[PDB]
Amino acid sequence: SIEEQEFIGDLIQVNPNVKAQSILDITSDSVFHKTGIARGHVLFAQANSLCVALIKQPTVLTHESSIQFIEKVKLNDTVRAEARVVNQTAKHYYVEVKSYVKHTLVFKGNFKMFYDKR
Amino acid sequence: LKLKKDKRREAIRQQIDSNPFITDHELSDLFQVSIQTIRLDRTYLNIPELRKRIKLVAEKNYDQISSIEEQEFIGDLIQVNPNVKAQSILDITSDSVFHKTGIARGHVLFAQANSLCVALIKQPTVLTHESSIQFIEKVKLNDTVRAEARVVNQTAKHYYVEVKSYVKHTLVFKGNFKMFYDKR
Amino acid sequence: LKLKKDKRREAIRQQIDSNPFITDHELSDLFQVSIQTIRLDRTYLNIPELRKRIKLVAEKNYDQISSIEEQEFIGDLIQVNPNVKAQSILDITSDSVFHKTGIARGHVLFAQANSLCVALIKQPTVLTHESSIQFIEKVKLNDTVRAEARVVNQTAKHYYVEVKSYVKHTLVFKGNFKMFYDKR
Amino acid sequence: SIEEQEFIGDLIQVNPNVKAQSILDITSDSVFHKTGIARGHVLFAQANSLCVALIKQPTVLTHESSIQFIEKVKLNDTVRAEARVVNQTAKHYYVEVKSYVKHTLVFKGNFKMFYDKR
Ligand SMILES: [Cl-]
Ligand SMILES: [Cl-]
Ligand SMILES: [Cl-]
Ligand SMILES: [Cl-]
Ligand SMILES: [Cl-]
Ligand SMILES: [Cl-]
Ligand SMILES: [Cl-]
Ligand SMILES: [Cl-]
Ligand SMILES: [Cl-]
Ligand SMILES: [Cl-]
Ligand SMILES: [Cl-]
Ligand SMILES: [Cl-]
Ligand SMILES: [Cl-]
Ligand SMILES: [Cl-]
Ligand SMILES: [Cl-]
Ligand SMILES: [Cl-]
Ligand SMILES: [Cl-]
Ligand SMILES: [Cl-]
Repeated sequence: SIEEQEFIGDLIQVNPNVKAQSILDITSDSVFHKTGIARGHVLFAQANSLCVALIKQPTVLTHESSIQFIEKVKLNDTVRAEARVVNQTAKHYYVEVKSYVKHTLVFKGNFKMFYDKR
Repeated sequence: LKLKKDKRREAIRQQIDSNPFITDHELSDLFQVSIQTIRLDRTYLNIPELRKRIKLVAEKNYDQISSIEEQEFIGDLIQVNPNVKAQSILDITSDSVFHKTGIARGHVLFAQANSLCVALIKQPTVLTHESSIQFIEKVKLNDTVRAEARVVNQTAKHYYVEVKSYVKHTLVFKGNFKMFYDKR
Repeated sequence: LKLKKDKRREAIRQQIDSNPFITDHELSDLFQVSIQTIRLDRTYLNIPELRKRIKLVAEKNYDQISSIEEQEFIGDLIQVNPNVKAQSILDITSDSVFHKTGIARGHVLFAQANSLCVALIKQPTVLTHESSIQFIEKVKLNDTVRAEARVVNQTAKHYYVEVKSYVKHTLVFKGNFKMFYDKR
Repeated sequence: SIEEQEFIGDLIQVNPNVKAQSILDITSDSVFHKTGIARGHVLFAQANSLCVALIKQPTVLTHESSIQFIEKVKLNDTVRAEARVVNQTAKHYYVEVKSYVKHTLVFKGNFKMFYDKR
């Protein structure tokens, strides 16, 4: 169940502290059974868990985010999430994630992530 | 001076009929008896513990909705008026938090909020198009987050939903949701 | 793009079934149509104006209680769970206020609060023994004060009730009530 | 109806700005019909409207009050309320009211009244 998972998807390319990509197969757990359509929060968890993974800081907490679910994702798609750090301050990393199915943008998020060295 | 047993028990049944989510502790303070007394009173009355009562209230709610089912729904659906407003609670357990700090991961609260909005809308097809969210306070291991969803606009193609999430009385999460829908 | 008439009307009926106290203005903002449209929709649906809907909801409530009757009750009793919690609203009119300032007299809000506590408790005999009250903000001509009463303790002889009163979302009045009761 | 009345009872003695007494007959409007017992708020309105009456200030607003309903008042009683000013500051008058039926105390209130010269 999505809320009980740490990192969602498989990491396939990572450049620590800079950018990363993960892939996620869309199985029947991730969709509504009558339509076959992925649940927004599965794609969100992939994007947000990717940001947390790539940021090399002891603690990383999501402060804010804006997301668009641009296309319907379907049972049996593979969603490639591509994350990159746009800016970094003393307190935040600003991270953009664009997720694809083959070559069509299906999801875009902006993440404002808090961090600290504890 | 304190209530006779039979009067106290009638009064417990009434409290619970009116607020199923009232705790043993709160009942205890209400009647100025021990938690033990409240527990023994529940046993006599066949009133299940709080967590069982929540799952029972929620079962009734899953029948009122259509966009999502119990198996997929994140948290327990405690209150629903389809197309108008809804609430859920989510107990935050060890799998939802970082090991060192005990803080809930970002996607946990979003997952509660998004499924609440999906559940809220009773149309053949429903899905989130856009969302905007803020994490207002750290949520912690063993907290219960109560999410409140309400419809604020409805167009031909979208429901705009506003979500506020609480731990006790503190606001911890806030989100706007643009819900796409279609009757086909 | 906006809802077809028949869809809008279904959606109005649902909004009102779920919150009888929703205003034409609020319905208007919800569906992004004019107040005129909402009014004409109510007429088509035979939904009475807000104030009529309040008196109707309240009639049902007077049957649930026993300590007080409609004729004596100050305000309209909008929500009641006997021995647990209740709410009323009171429209503040010219007779309740000073001429120069338009401020509600002290005893008006106390009168709403006291009858709410009396109404709340469902015992043969009920009366206030003690009360402690604060007037937190000036209440004004043509405001609606919403009073919220809840039971916080029950002994063999008393219900302790806590009252909070609001104008929109501002707290304006606060009171503790020690209610005597007896079953004879 | 009590909330639609300005001054409750008849004034029978007044010493402006200092102390006053009023009497109130308890008719069937002021009681619950099944018990015959006066409503707390009728006695409160008598006490509080008496304070407001006796204070000689352009505006007088009740800020706080503590009251005790010491005896049951009954249909056909006359309640004599006796009010007096205990203290006065630049912003408040502190007023005590004790109300009687014949010679038995049936009600006691303390009132903290705000005032201003507008
Ligand atoms: Cl780096
Ligand atoms: Cl979704
Ligand atoms: Cl930067
Ligand atoms: Cl793109
Ligand atoms: Cl008893
Ligand atoms: Cl409990
Ligand atoms: Cl005990
Ligand atoms: Cl439990
Ligand atoms: Cl908690
Ligand atoms: Cl439509
Ligand atoms: Cl209205
Ligand atoms: Cl219009
Ligand atoms: Cl109206
Ligand atoms: Cl108002
Ligand atoms: Cl003087
Ligand atoms: Cl009373
Ligand atoms: Cl003085
Ligand atoms: Cl005395």
